[PDB]
Amino acid sequence: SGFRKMAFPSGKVEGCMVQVTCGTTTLNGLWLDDVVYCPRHVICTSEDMLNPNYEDLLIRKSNHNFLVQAGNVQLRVIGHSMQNCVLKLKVDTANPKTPKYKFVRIQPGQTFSVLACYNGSPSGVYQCAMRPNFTIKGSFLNGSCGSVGFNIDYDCVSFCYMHHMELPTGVHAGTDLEGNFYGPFVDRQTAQAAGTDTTITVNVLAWLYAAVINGDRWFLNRFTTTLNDFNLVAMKYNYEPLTQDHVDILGPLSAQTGIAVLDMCASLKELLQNGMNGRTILGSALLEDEFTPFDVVRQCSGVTF
Amino acid sequence: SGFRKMAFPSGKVEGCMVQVTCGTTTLNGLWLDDVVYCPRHVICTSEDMLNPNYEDLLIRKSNHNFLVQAGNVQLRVIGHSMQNCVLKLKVDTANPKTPKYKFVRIQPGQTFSVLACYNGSPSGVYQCAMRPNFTIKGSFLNGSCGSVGFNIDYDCVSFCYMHHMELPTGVHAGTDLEGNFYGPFVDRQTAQAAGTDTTITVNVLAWLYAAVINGDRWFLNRFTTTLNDFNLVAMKYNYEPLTQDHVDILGPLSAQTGIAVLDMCASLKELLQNGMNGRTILGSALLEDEFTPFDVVRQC
Ligand SMILES: N#Cc1cc(Cl)cc(CC(=O)Nc2cncc3ccccc23)c1
Ligand SMILES: [Cl-]
Repeated sequence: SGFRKMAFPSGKVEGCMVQVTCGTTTLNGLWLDDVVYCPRHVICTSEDMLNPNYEDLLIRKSNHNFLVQAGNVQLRVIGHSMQNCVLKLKVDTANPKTPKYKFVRIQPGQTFSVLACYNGSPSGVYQCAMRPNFTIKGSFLNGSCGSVGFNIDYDCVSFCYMHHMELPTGVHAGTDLEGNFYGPFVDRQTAQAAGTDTTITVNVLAWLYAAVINGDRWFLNRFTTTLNDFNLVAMKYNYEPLTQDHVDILGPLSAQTGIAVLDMCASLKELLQNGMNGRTILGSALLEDEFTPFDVVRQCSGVTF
Repeated sequence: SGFRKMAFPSGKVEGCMVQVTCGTTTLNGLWLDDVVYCPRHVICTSEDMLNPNYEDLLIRKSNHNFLVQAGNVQLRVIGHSMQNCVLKLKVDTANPKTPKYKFVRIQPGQTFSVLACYNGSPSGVYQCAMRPNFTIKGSFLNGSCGSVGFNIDYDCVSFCYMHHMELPTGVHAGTDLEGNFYGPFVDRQTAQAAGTDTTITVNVLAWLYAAVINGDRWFLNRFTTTLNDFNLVAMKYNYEPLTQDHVDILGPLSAQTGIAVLDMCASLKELLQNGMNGRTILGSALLEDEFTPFDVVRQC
């Protein structure tokens, strides 16, 4: 029993965090094999960031301009290239702590753990989801750039996010490990705003199944709905459209609890139109959308890494 | 910006998790130097849990009765002793991944990260607080016994909790790393119930200061209160009595935001009276009590 926002054990990722310094800027890097990956804006000054020409700023740099530190050991940079918004520093030493890894690009609604770092030193781990507006509601201070997001699948660390910036609303923007930003964001000091956010419907339903598994059933009702009628209601409440793929992915949870996906949709429909009425679900007065159906199954089954 | 329930990086603790097997029972152990620490109920069977005699059950065991598995390597047990409710298995190999550590006993209201494990394999990490009723609202399934709670401060891992049991309400009970249970609990199948839980007042106040640091002030009011009047109102909402020690600990946050501790207490009193009226504080519709004043200063 118990339901917590649980992150993957960060250990395999901690052994990859390094500190990258270019001039006066100090951020984090991810050391995998003989390459250190970090945001390309590490080469920018505050004046350069206003209108950066990264090929021009990078051509002016040499290997010894990049100070890389793995704990208390300085790594020597022997090459440097740029792939989209990520700077790839070739180093002379291969990271002996390199885990089995893959670079994956996640879709909005997908969750991941973030290992927040400052000066190549991990300070905390938390779980979060890629919002439908492509931002993450993270917890980041200055120096956190280069901190990464990941999932652990068996023994393989799938790196899915690298932190680059904070938007004026306090939400965060970053890229996959190939340097492609999530969302309509650019790495420059300019007017960028997150779009209007929506609630991840499939995740709220998954969390409602986790509440039923934990003995919270007050919200269940005798009613069912059609997938189209639910989506007309969901669109009204800024909820993401629930697709047939979402209904299929919720199948194991539906079979485990005996509550059909469209039966759970009618509970959500009533919660949206009437509220919780002073009640909580899993100790929460809001409908939680940062647990995917797989997170619910993994946490309510006991999968280890 | 942003405020999240953040756990400590679990890496230093992951390198200590081992699997301990005694007969048919399999739970987790914490391998530090040449000692593996695990709940003493690993030696218990079916007709044992009701009224076990651990000295009697342990005297019947030998070193080779304990199978310890660190990853895919079986560790050889060369000694075994009991310290309160923890079984201490002396092993022939010192853990090369042993971090700088200390065993600390925490007080209710204090927070820590839990590295949930099954079969000596870490599956997840989460943050939580020692409730005023000495239980933890964890997320634990069968086989999680021996999973530990910890804090990391200045490269040192302070081990503060070892999971022992789940109470009938779904909350969890465990011990410090010296085997002393938190609360009036025992490692027996006897009728054990958690006492009435209360909200950690000092933590709600700390979280209200974190909201002011992140730019939220909607809940503040022109009022102040006396410490005694606040406690008379707090008791009516099942809130822990706020002590002068709590008021002192909130001093740095009070000075940073410019909001006196008893002024923030007046906002809490009002928030308890009115609720949030459709608003949220740090993305939450409830008053959060699992962030200590120290966590707020650390994260903000
Ligand atoms: N009688 C008795 C007795 C006494 C002790 Cl000290 C421990 C246990 C096992 C026990 O409750 N551990 C488990 C730990 N955490 C979550 C659990 C969720 C389902 C099932 C078991 C869980 C039973
Ligand atoms: Cl009220």
